[PDB]
Amino acid sequence: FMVSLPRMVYPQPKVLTPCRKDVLVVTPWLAPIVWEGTFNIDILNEQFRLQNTTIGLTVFAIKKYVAFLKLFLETAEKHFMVGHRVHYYVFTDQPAAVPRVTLGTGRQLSVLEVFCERRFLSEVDYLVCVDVDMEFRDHVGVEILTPLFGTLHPSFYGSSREAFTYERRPQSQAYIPKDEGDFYYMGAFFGGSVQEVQRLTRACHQAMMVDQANGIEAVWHDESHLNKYLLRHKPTKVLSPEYLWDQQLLGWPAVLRKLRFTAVP
Ligand SMILES: OC[C@H]1O[C@@H](O[C@H]2[C@H](O)[C@@H](O)[C@@H](O)O[C@@H]2CO)[C@H](O)[C@@H](O)[C@H]1O
Ligand SMILES: [Cl-]
Ligand SMILES: [Hg+2]
Ligand SMILES: [Hg+2]
Ligand SMILES: [Hg+2]
Ligand SMILES: [Hg+2]
Ligand SMILES: [Hg+2]
Repeated sequence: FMVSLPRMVYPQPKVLTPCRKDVLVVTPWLAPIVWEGTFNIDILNEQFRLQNTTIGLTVFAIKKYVAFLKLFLETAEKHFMVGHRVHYYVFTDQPAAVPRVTLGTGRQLSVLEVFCERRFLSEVDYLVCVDVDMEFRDHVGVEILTPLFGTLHPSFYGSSREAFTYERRPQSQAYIPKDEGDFYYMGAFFGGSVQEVQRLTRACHQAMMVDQANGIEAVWHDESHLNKYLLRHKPTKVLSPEYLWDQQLLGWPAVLRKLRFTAVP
């Protein structure tokens, strides 16, 4: 049951005026591709707040990677789902090394040493899975929430499918031939409902175990399998490279109005 939105004043959408004329904003299976300018964050914030949405953000910080936690968490506090309920899950081998970061109200952090994944189902509505050696530089909000989403890898968004670095050996479960494929998604940023995210990770785990039993390891490991999964189970939203960038390596192209989540130099 979705409650009614309140009266809101905002620019009327124009039917005969395309959103963005420089990029594809919807996939062939009718999934929005999220770019700046395609969404009114005020309307979306209302919709999700009225649902008392809770977002779980998971990160794995092992060994030297624990050093990236402070900047990651501090910037997430400034740009990630601000205004909504957020639960951070930090999986690490050094629980005592997790920095004490000051959190805004309605936000919490759980340190799990490497639990019952069934806990996710009762604690959050959506799960966002990212790499820790990153920092938020701009808004990353509810516009990304949907049953299942993948993010366009910043190095291949303009590449043809034959150039995608998919696993090309038919002996692997992550195999994708040259005439197949929509996009090349990066394994560093994906998510969706708890149910869909667990289905994806469960599928990846089983496929990788099958490859190991067969004596093969996909070219890009988990990412190869992520791409195979998203090819056969189309994501309900696709995030543009605005959500996963590396300015040192790729600069700042005009097509990117905002650089929201970037690699740390
Ligand atoms: O091809 C998948 C891997 O891409 C790596 O990024 C590379 C990119 O592939 C290459 O074409 C060039 O742009 O340099 C990039 C940075 O080394 C990722 O680092 C790796 O995780 C895979 O996604
Ligand atoms: Cl992840
Ligand atoms: Hg628009
Ligand atoms: Hg369990
Ligand atoms: Hg996750
Ligand atoms: Hg996996
Ligand atoms: Hg995966």
